[PDB]
Amino acid sequence: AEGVGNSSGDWHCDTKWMGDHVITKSTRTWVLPTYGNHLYGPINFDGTTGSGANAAYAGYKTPWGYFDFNRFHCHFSPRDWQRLINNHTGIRPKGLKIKVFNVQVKEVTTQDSTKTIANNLTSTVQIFADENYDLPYVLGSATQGTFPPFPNDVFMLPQYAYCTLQGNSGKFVDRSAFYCLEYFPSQMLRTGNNFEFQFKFEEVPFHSGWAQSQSLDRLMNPLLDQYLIGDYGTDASGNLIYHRAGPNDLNEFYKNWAPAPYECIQNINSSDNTKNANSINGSNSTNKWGLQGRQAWDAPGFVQASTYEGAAAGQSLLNGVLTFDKSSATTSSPAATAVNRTIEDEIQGTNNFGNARNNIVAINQQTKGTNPTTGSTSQFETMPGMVWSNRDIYLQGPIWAKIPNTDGHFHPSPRMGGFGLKHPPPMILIKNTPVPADPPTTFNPMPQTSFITEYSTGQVTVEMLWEVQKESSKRWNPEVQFTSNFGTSDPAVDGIPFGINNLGTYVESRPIGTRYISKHL
Amino acid sequence: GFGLKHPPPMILIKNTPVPADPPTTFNPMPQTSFITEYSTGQVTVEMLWEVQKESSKRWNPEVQFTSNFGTSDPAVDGIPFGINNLGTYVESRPIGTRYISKHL
Amino acid sequence: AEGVGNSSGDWHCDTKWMGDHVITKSTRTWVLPTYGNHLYGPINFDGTTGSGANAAYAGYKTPWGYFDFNRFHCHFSPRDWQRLINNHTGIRPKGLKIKVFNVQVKEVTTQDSTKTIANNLTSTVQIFADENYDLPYVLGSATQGTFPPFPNDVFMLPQYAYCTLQGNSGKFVDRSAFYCLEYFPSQMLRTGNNFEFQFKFEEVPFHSGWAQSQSLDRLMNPLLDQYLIGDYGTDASGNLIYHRAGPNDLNEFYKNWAPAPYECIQNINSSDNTKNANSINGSNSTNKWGLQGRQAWDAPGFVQASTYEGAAAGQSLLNGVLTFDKSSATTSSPAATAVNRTIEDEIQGTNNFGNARNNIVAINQQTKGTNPTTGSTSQFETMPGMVWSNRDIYLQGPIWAKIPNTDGHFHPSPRMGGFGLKHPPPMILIKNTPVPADPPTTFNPMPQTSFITEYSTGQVTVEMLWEVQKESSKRWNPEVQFTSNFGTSDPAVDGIPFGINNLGTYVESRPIGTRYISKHL
Amino acid sequence: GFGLKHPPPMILIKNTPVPADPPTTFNPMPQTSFITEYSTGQVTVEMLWEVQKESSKRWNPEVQFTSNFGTSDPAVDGIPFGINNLGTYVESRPIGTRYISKHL
Repeated sequence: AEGVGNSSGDWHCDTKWMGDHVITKSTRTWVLPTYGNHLYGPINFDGTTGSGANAAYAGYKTPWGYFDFNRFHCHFSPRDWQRLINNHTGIRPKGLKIKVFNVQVKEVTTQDSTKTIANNLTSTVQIFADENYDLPYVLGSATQGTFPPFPNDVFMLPQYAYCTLQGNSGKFVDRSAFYCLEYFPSQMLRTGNNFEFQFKFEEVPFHSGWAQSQSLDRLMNPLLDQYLIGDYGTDASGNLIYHRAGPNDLNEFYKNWAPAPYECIQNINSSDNTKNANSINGSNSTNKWGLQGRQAWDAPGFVQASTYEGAAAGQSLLNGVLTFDKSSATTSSPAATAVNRTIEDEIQGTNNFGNARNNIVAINQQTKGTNPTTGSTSQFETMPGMVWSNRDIYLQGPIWAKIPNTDGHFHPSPRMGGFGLKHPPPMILIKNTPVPADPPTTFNPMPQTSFITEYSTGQVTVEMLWEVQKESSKRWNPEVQFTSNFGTSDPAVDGIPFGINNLGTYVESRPIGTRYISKHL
Repeated sequence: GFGLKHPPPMILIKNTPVPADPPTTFNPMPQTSFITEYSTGQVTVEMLWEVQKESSKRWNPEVQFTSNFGTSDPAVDGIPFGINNLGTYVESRPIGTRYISKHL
Repeated sequence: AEGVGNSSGDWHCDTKWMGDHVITKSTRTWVLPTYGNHLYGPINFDGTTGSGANAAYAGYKTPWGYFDFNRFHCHFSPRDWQRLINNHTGIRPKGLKIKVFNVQVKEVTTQDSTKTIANNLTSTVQIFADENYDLPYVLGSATQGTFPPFPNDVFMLPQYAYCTLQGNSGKFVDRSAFYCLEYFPSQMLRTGNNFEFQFKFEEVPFHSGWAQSQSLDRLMNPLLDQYLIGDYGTDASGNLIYHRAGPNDLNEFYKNWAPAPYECIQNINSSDNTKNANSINGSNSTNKWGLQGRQAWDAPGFVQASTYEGAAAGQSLLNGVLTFDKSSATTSSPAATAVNRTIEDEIQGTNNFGNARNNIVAINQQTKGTNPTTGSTSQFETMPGMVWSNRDIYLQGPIWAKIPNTDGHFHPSPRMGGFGLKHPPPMILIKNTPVPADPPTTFNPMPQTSFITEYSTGQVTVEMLWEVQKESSKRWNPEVQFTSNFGTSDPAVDGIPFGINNLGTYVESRPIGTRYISKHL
Repeated sequence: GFGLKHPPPMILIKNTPVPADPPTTFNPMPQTSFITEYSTGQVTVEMLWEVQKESSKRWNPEVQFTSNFGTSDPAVDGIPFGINNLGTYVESRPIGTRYISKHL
């Protein structure tokens, strides 16, 4: 609204702990290139070559671009995260505000000698938030493009594309869709204008932030013995023999609850070289689920315990655990020293080890002459009276995901992590309006393909409102908490962990989960 | 369809018995001889339905249910979804409810 | 509503002349058979045999039946009609009421020895009037089935069928329609019930009931001569010569208005045998208009003067004039003595004789050496500044017709006669509900085809409200009027004209038009 | 379409001339030398339409406009009624307004 000289907004970054709720606020700077020369392309990859038939897709490209702010480390700093996870046992989102301002548009002029960048005063950007969820929602796929961890750096908004249904060999069909984005109302921003937006989340259950100090197989008073009786075998004559379950053997007890379902996942030992087999194929050893005549990876799949206390060090599941990069990088095949590989030991109480494959069930019907025989099961799914714990929310992982709109869903939670939502925060799209190059003198009915090269930039702020649970636990001895144990670091090379290294990049040392507090089942 | 805890109740009907002429003297047994009869009448049913009308912004036109049959001889089959030659009513092809594309 | 003993209505027949408006009222008795055993058939006739390819049709039959009250002689009597057309110069409908009552249902029982008819007390008829014009409207086709002229006789309601679009050889196509009539709300009538209905017409122009005593070619003061000048030819040198139109020749005058358009119609002399050619073919000599690859008769077509004063007696157009029967009869090819053949002499002022073919127009462009040449035209259509008069409404002809619902129409009036209407009186349908015969003991999922034979009967009354114009004309000498000139009649044979003959039939002697009053252009 | 006595008026636009540097001394002739320029901007149009919704009691299903194209290669034509490979917008087939059967 206000003229060129006045500023349309000011920097705000703070986190204040008010009580049962906390408010985080942050501001960053972005840059928006002009994508595709203002053209919608179709895109496809047929399964004829390269990866294979399972990789086929079909969809469109768009000149528009969008903000993806969904990860935790956008809204917290390694210190403030620590402050959260040691004291507080749960968190859920409440509402959020988002504002973009101080837009300015610049124009590039190439002489082939050098490039010239001259600030254009009159030109606009188009921005709108989609309330009705009419566009395909591409957030929640854990793609790159999210805000940088560290507030100083400048990031580049990603292009917006989507995948529709496909026939064989990646061709369109009747059900296929095409979404013209200019058909949506928007708001044109010129320097001196600002875009404000408001949202409030639906009610969701607190994420459990406590590690658990008991197990299911021991829920019992170890000094006593049950009043239920159980069958210890048969006599040599065929009579039935009874036995009572005492403290001498605690595996006999009849028990009320059962552990989680599972699907056997192959195990792999990251640190210890001598455990793994030689030259296993990652693609052929992975659990898959097929759909529509083709089959895609199932990963991570339903959560399983990576390792249990007492197991060999470095034990882990194959593609069953999330993995992150020390710092944002485009490398396709990073080295092992550049990756943070999470492990789940906090759920080992309820959830079985992934590859254990212990469960046993009876495969035949006894009678005179035939002995009862049992066998292990490679997959064991849900039945009444089971309990399980969801995967943890890492500092580096996604905040939420959009529950697909379908007839039915079973205990919706994202298998990667976070809060499943019916209505998630809407997706905010932006583009910079086209400015045509000088037209010819005479009338040409064709459309105009020649444009002035330009890009935009500005600031964006995001304000989150979080709701936390503070607890009182009466255990006597001190709990474990998250602390920084690194011995020393040379500023000539790596700098401080969780701090800018020598070359100016920001590095995230080690992954951080939320369960450090022991709480009994 | 719709699973229901309490569905519409089940409505039962019968036509009361009319006994045939009894014997003169008292017989304690029950009476098995009846007058043959049947009943008839009309019944009406009034349903109230709740629907959702939508707004989808896709650009290109959706598929919809249309009648493509080329031609029909009234000497044999009559019009599809219409009474054929012999007076029977014929339902040509099955009809589902999902013709509108909506993204996941 | 009331019980069996009381009567549901009483007889009303009267005509009262109140003023500028008149009210007619009448009551008749009907009988409704059970059609088609309560079944919808399809019906078609392919053009392979018999008449030819032009006769093909496709449609459905229905158990329903309907009242057609549209003709004039239902609502008037030959006396009351006379009273109308001599005094009054115009009439239009205003509104109407219709009521049906005293229904009673009877059942036939055949022993093969004899038939037994026993009154059923409990059974109903279904009747509804269609407001929204959803059904095909089959009135206005001048089909039989209308109420009898004479109130004593009992008539039989016609079955209801309709014709949809057709492919080649009389087959259905995509656009074809099927109308289930039970899908309409109705009213069940049992003895002691009555059905009442109310309607009011749209505004329409009075029908002109006057014959015209002038002509177009003489609109002029015969004693004078015009101040306009006109070209009488050219000199021998090529100069132009002028002439003024005087009383000596009145065909020269420049004139403001022009007579009606026409299409040449073949002439035929009904009474005089010696005029007509031998063995002409009626089908091949008739004007036709083709549609949808086939061609149907155009008759009567736009009105033309049957004969003009001075022409030979018995002169008439071929299929250009309506024709009626002395009495209702089913004969396919009646004798000439049984038919009333109307003639149009009252319009001879504006409308040209049908077969005259007088008009002349110039076919070439003159110059030195070439003489101007002209030729007669066999068809001459509308141009600005024309006047014409519509066909007369006979006592025996239809009252109204429904203007088809289309983008455009030119001066809608029915070519047969009467009042064109956007919304005509709705069509009233009735059927007698089915009563099933004794079912089998065990359950059969099939539908039940076995019914009890029955028919219904009762009375129906119709009350019309008409609006008339009474006039004042100052001509001195007495006008012609409609009078009964028949010399004598033997009651042993024909009885009185317009009265029941020997055998009990009602006979309508001669056709009666509405234009007996002379009124100048 | 719709014939009109008074149609929507015709909206005209031009960009005013800016003269190039004049000579020093006075020249009574008019000035033919101008600065080359062009203009651009946005325009919006808001229409208000009046429609008729109907009730027809025919039993069997009507024909309606649906998209029957079997398949399309995004490498060439893209989706019908959608941008093809090269960025142009293509209108597949003509569309009239009469799909509803209604008796004369």
